[PDB]
This record gives sequence, structure tokens and C-alpha cells, in this order.
Amino acid sequence: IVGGYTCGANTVPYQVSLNSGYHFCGGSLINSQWVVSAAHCYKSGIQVRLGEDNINVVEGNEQFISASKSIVHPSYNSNTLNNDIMLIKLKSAASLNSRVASISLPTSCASAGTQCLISGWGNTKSSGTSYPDVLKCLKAPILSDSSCKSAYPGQITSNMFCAGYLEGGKDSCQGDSGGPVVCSGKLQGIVSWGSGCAQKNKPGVYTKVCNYVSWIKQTIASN
Ligand SMILES: [Ca+2]
Repeated sequence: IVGGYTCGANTVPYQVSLNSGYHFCGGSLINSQWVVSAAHCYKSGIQVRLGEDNINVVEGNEQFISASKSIVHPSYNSNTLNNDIMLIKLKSAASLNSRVASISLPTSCASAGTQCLISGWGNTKSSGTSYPDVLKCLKAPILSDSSCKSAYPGQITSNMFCAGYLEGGKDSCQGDSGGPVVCSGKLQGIVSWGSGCAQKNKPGVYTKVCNYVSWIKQTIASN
């Protein structure tokens, strides 16, 4: 997260870190057994880390639980990033309390202009590299589909939205991928892609979660 703020420990209780020996992506806990992330985050050997603040220090609220299964969206295209969504099942159910908690799926799609909270342990610099150890947060509005398409000609599908600031300076970034965009207490987006980070006229692009609720629910019901 570039241009954000330190969230505060366990203030984003649905935020998870996906770990294979190191943090590599974010995700969102949507019930005691299941995490939503980006398909482009797929790999084998995932350990889900819940209750994290500093990902390099054991602070007392962590739950580390290995994934038993991953399910990449059936129509995920890694070239265009269309349908950049995946489900990860935990080998055992997480213990839910105020510091570790699921986030609700949307009942309807959020609109341009709605404020959301984007969070992650990704790079904090637009030029060069610095990774924070604690969770970073950014409040950002959803942008119009027109401005989104104008920013990225020929690249924005019906399964994507832009959020952030056309002026630059405030954005998600490398290492934030798969993490949440939450608006009015609902998971509305997944950190997906963008051209660098926090560049002028290159806002972040996010997976449009509301399009996937039926797939998520059905998949969970049978796995
Ligand atoms: Ca920790």
C-alpha cells in the first residue's frame, strides 16, 4: 500500500496473509473454513496466516492453518486477468473472535463514489521498494467505469473495477494482491492489478466480487 496509514493491530480482522515460507499475497476470510484471494496468487503449499499484524513477529493473536484445497475460478485468464479470483479452504476451521473474523459477501454491487478500505503488507513505495512489517490501510473511492476504461484502454472487463486516485500517490501495490477492498462492511473487491503503483492516471484495478457470489456460495456448499 502506497500513501496509506498503519491500520493498527487486528483492526482488519478478516485480513489474511498467504504464506509459503514468506508472505506472498493477501486474502479475506469469508467464513471459518474459507478464504477469498486472487487467482494470480495461486500456488501449492499455502499456509493461511490469520490474526496478523507484524508478519515477522509472533505477537499473540495469530492462527496459522495450512490450506487443504485451492479452487481457481473456472474462467480465470492469466493473460487478461479476467476472473482474478480463487478460493482457499483451510485444513481446520479458524477460531472466530473480535480480532479474527469473517467479512460478509455483498448483497449487491457497490457503485462509483463509494468509499472503501484497502489493506495489505505490500510495497509502500511507487519508485523502488520497501515492505512494511505491519498491516497498511488505504481509504479510497471506487472510480467510474468510464474513467477506469479511459485509464486502461481495452483492458477493463465487466469483472473489474478501478479504485483510488487519478492524481496518483495512493494505491495498492506488489504484495497486496489477493487482499480485500471492503465497502460498507462488505467485500466488494480483490487487489488484482495496475500499471506500477500510485502513478498518475493508473489507478488500482480490482476483481468485482459481487459478480462471483453465486459461484462462491455454490463452491463452498460442495467442497
Ligand atoms: Ca505476527
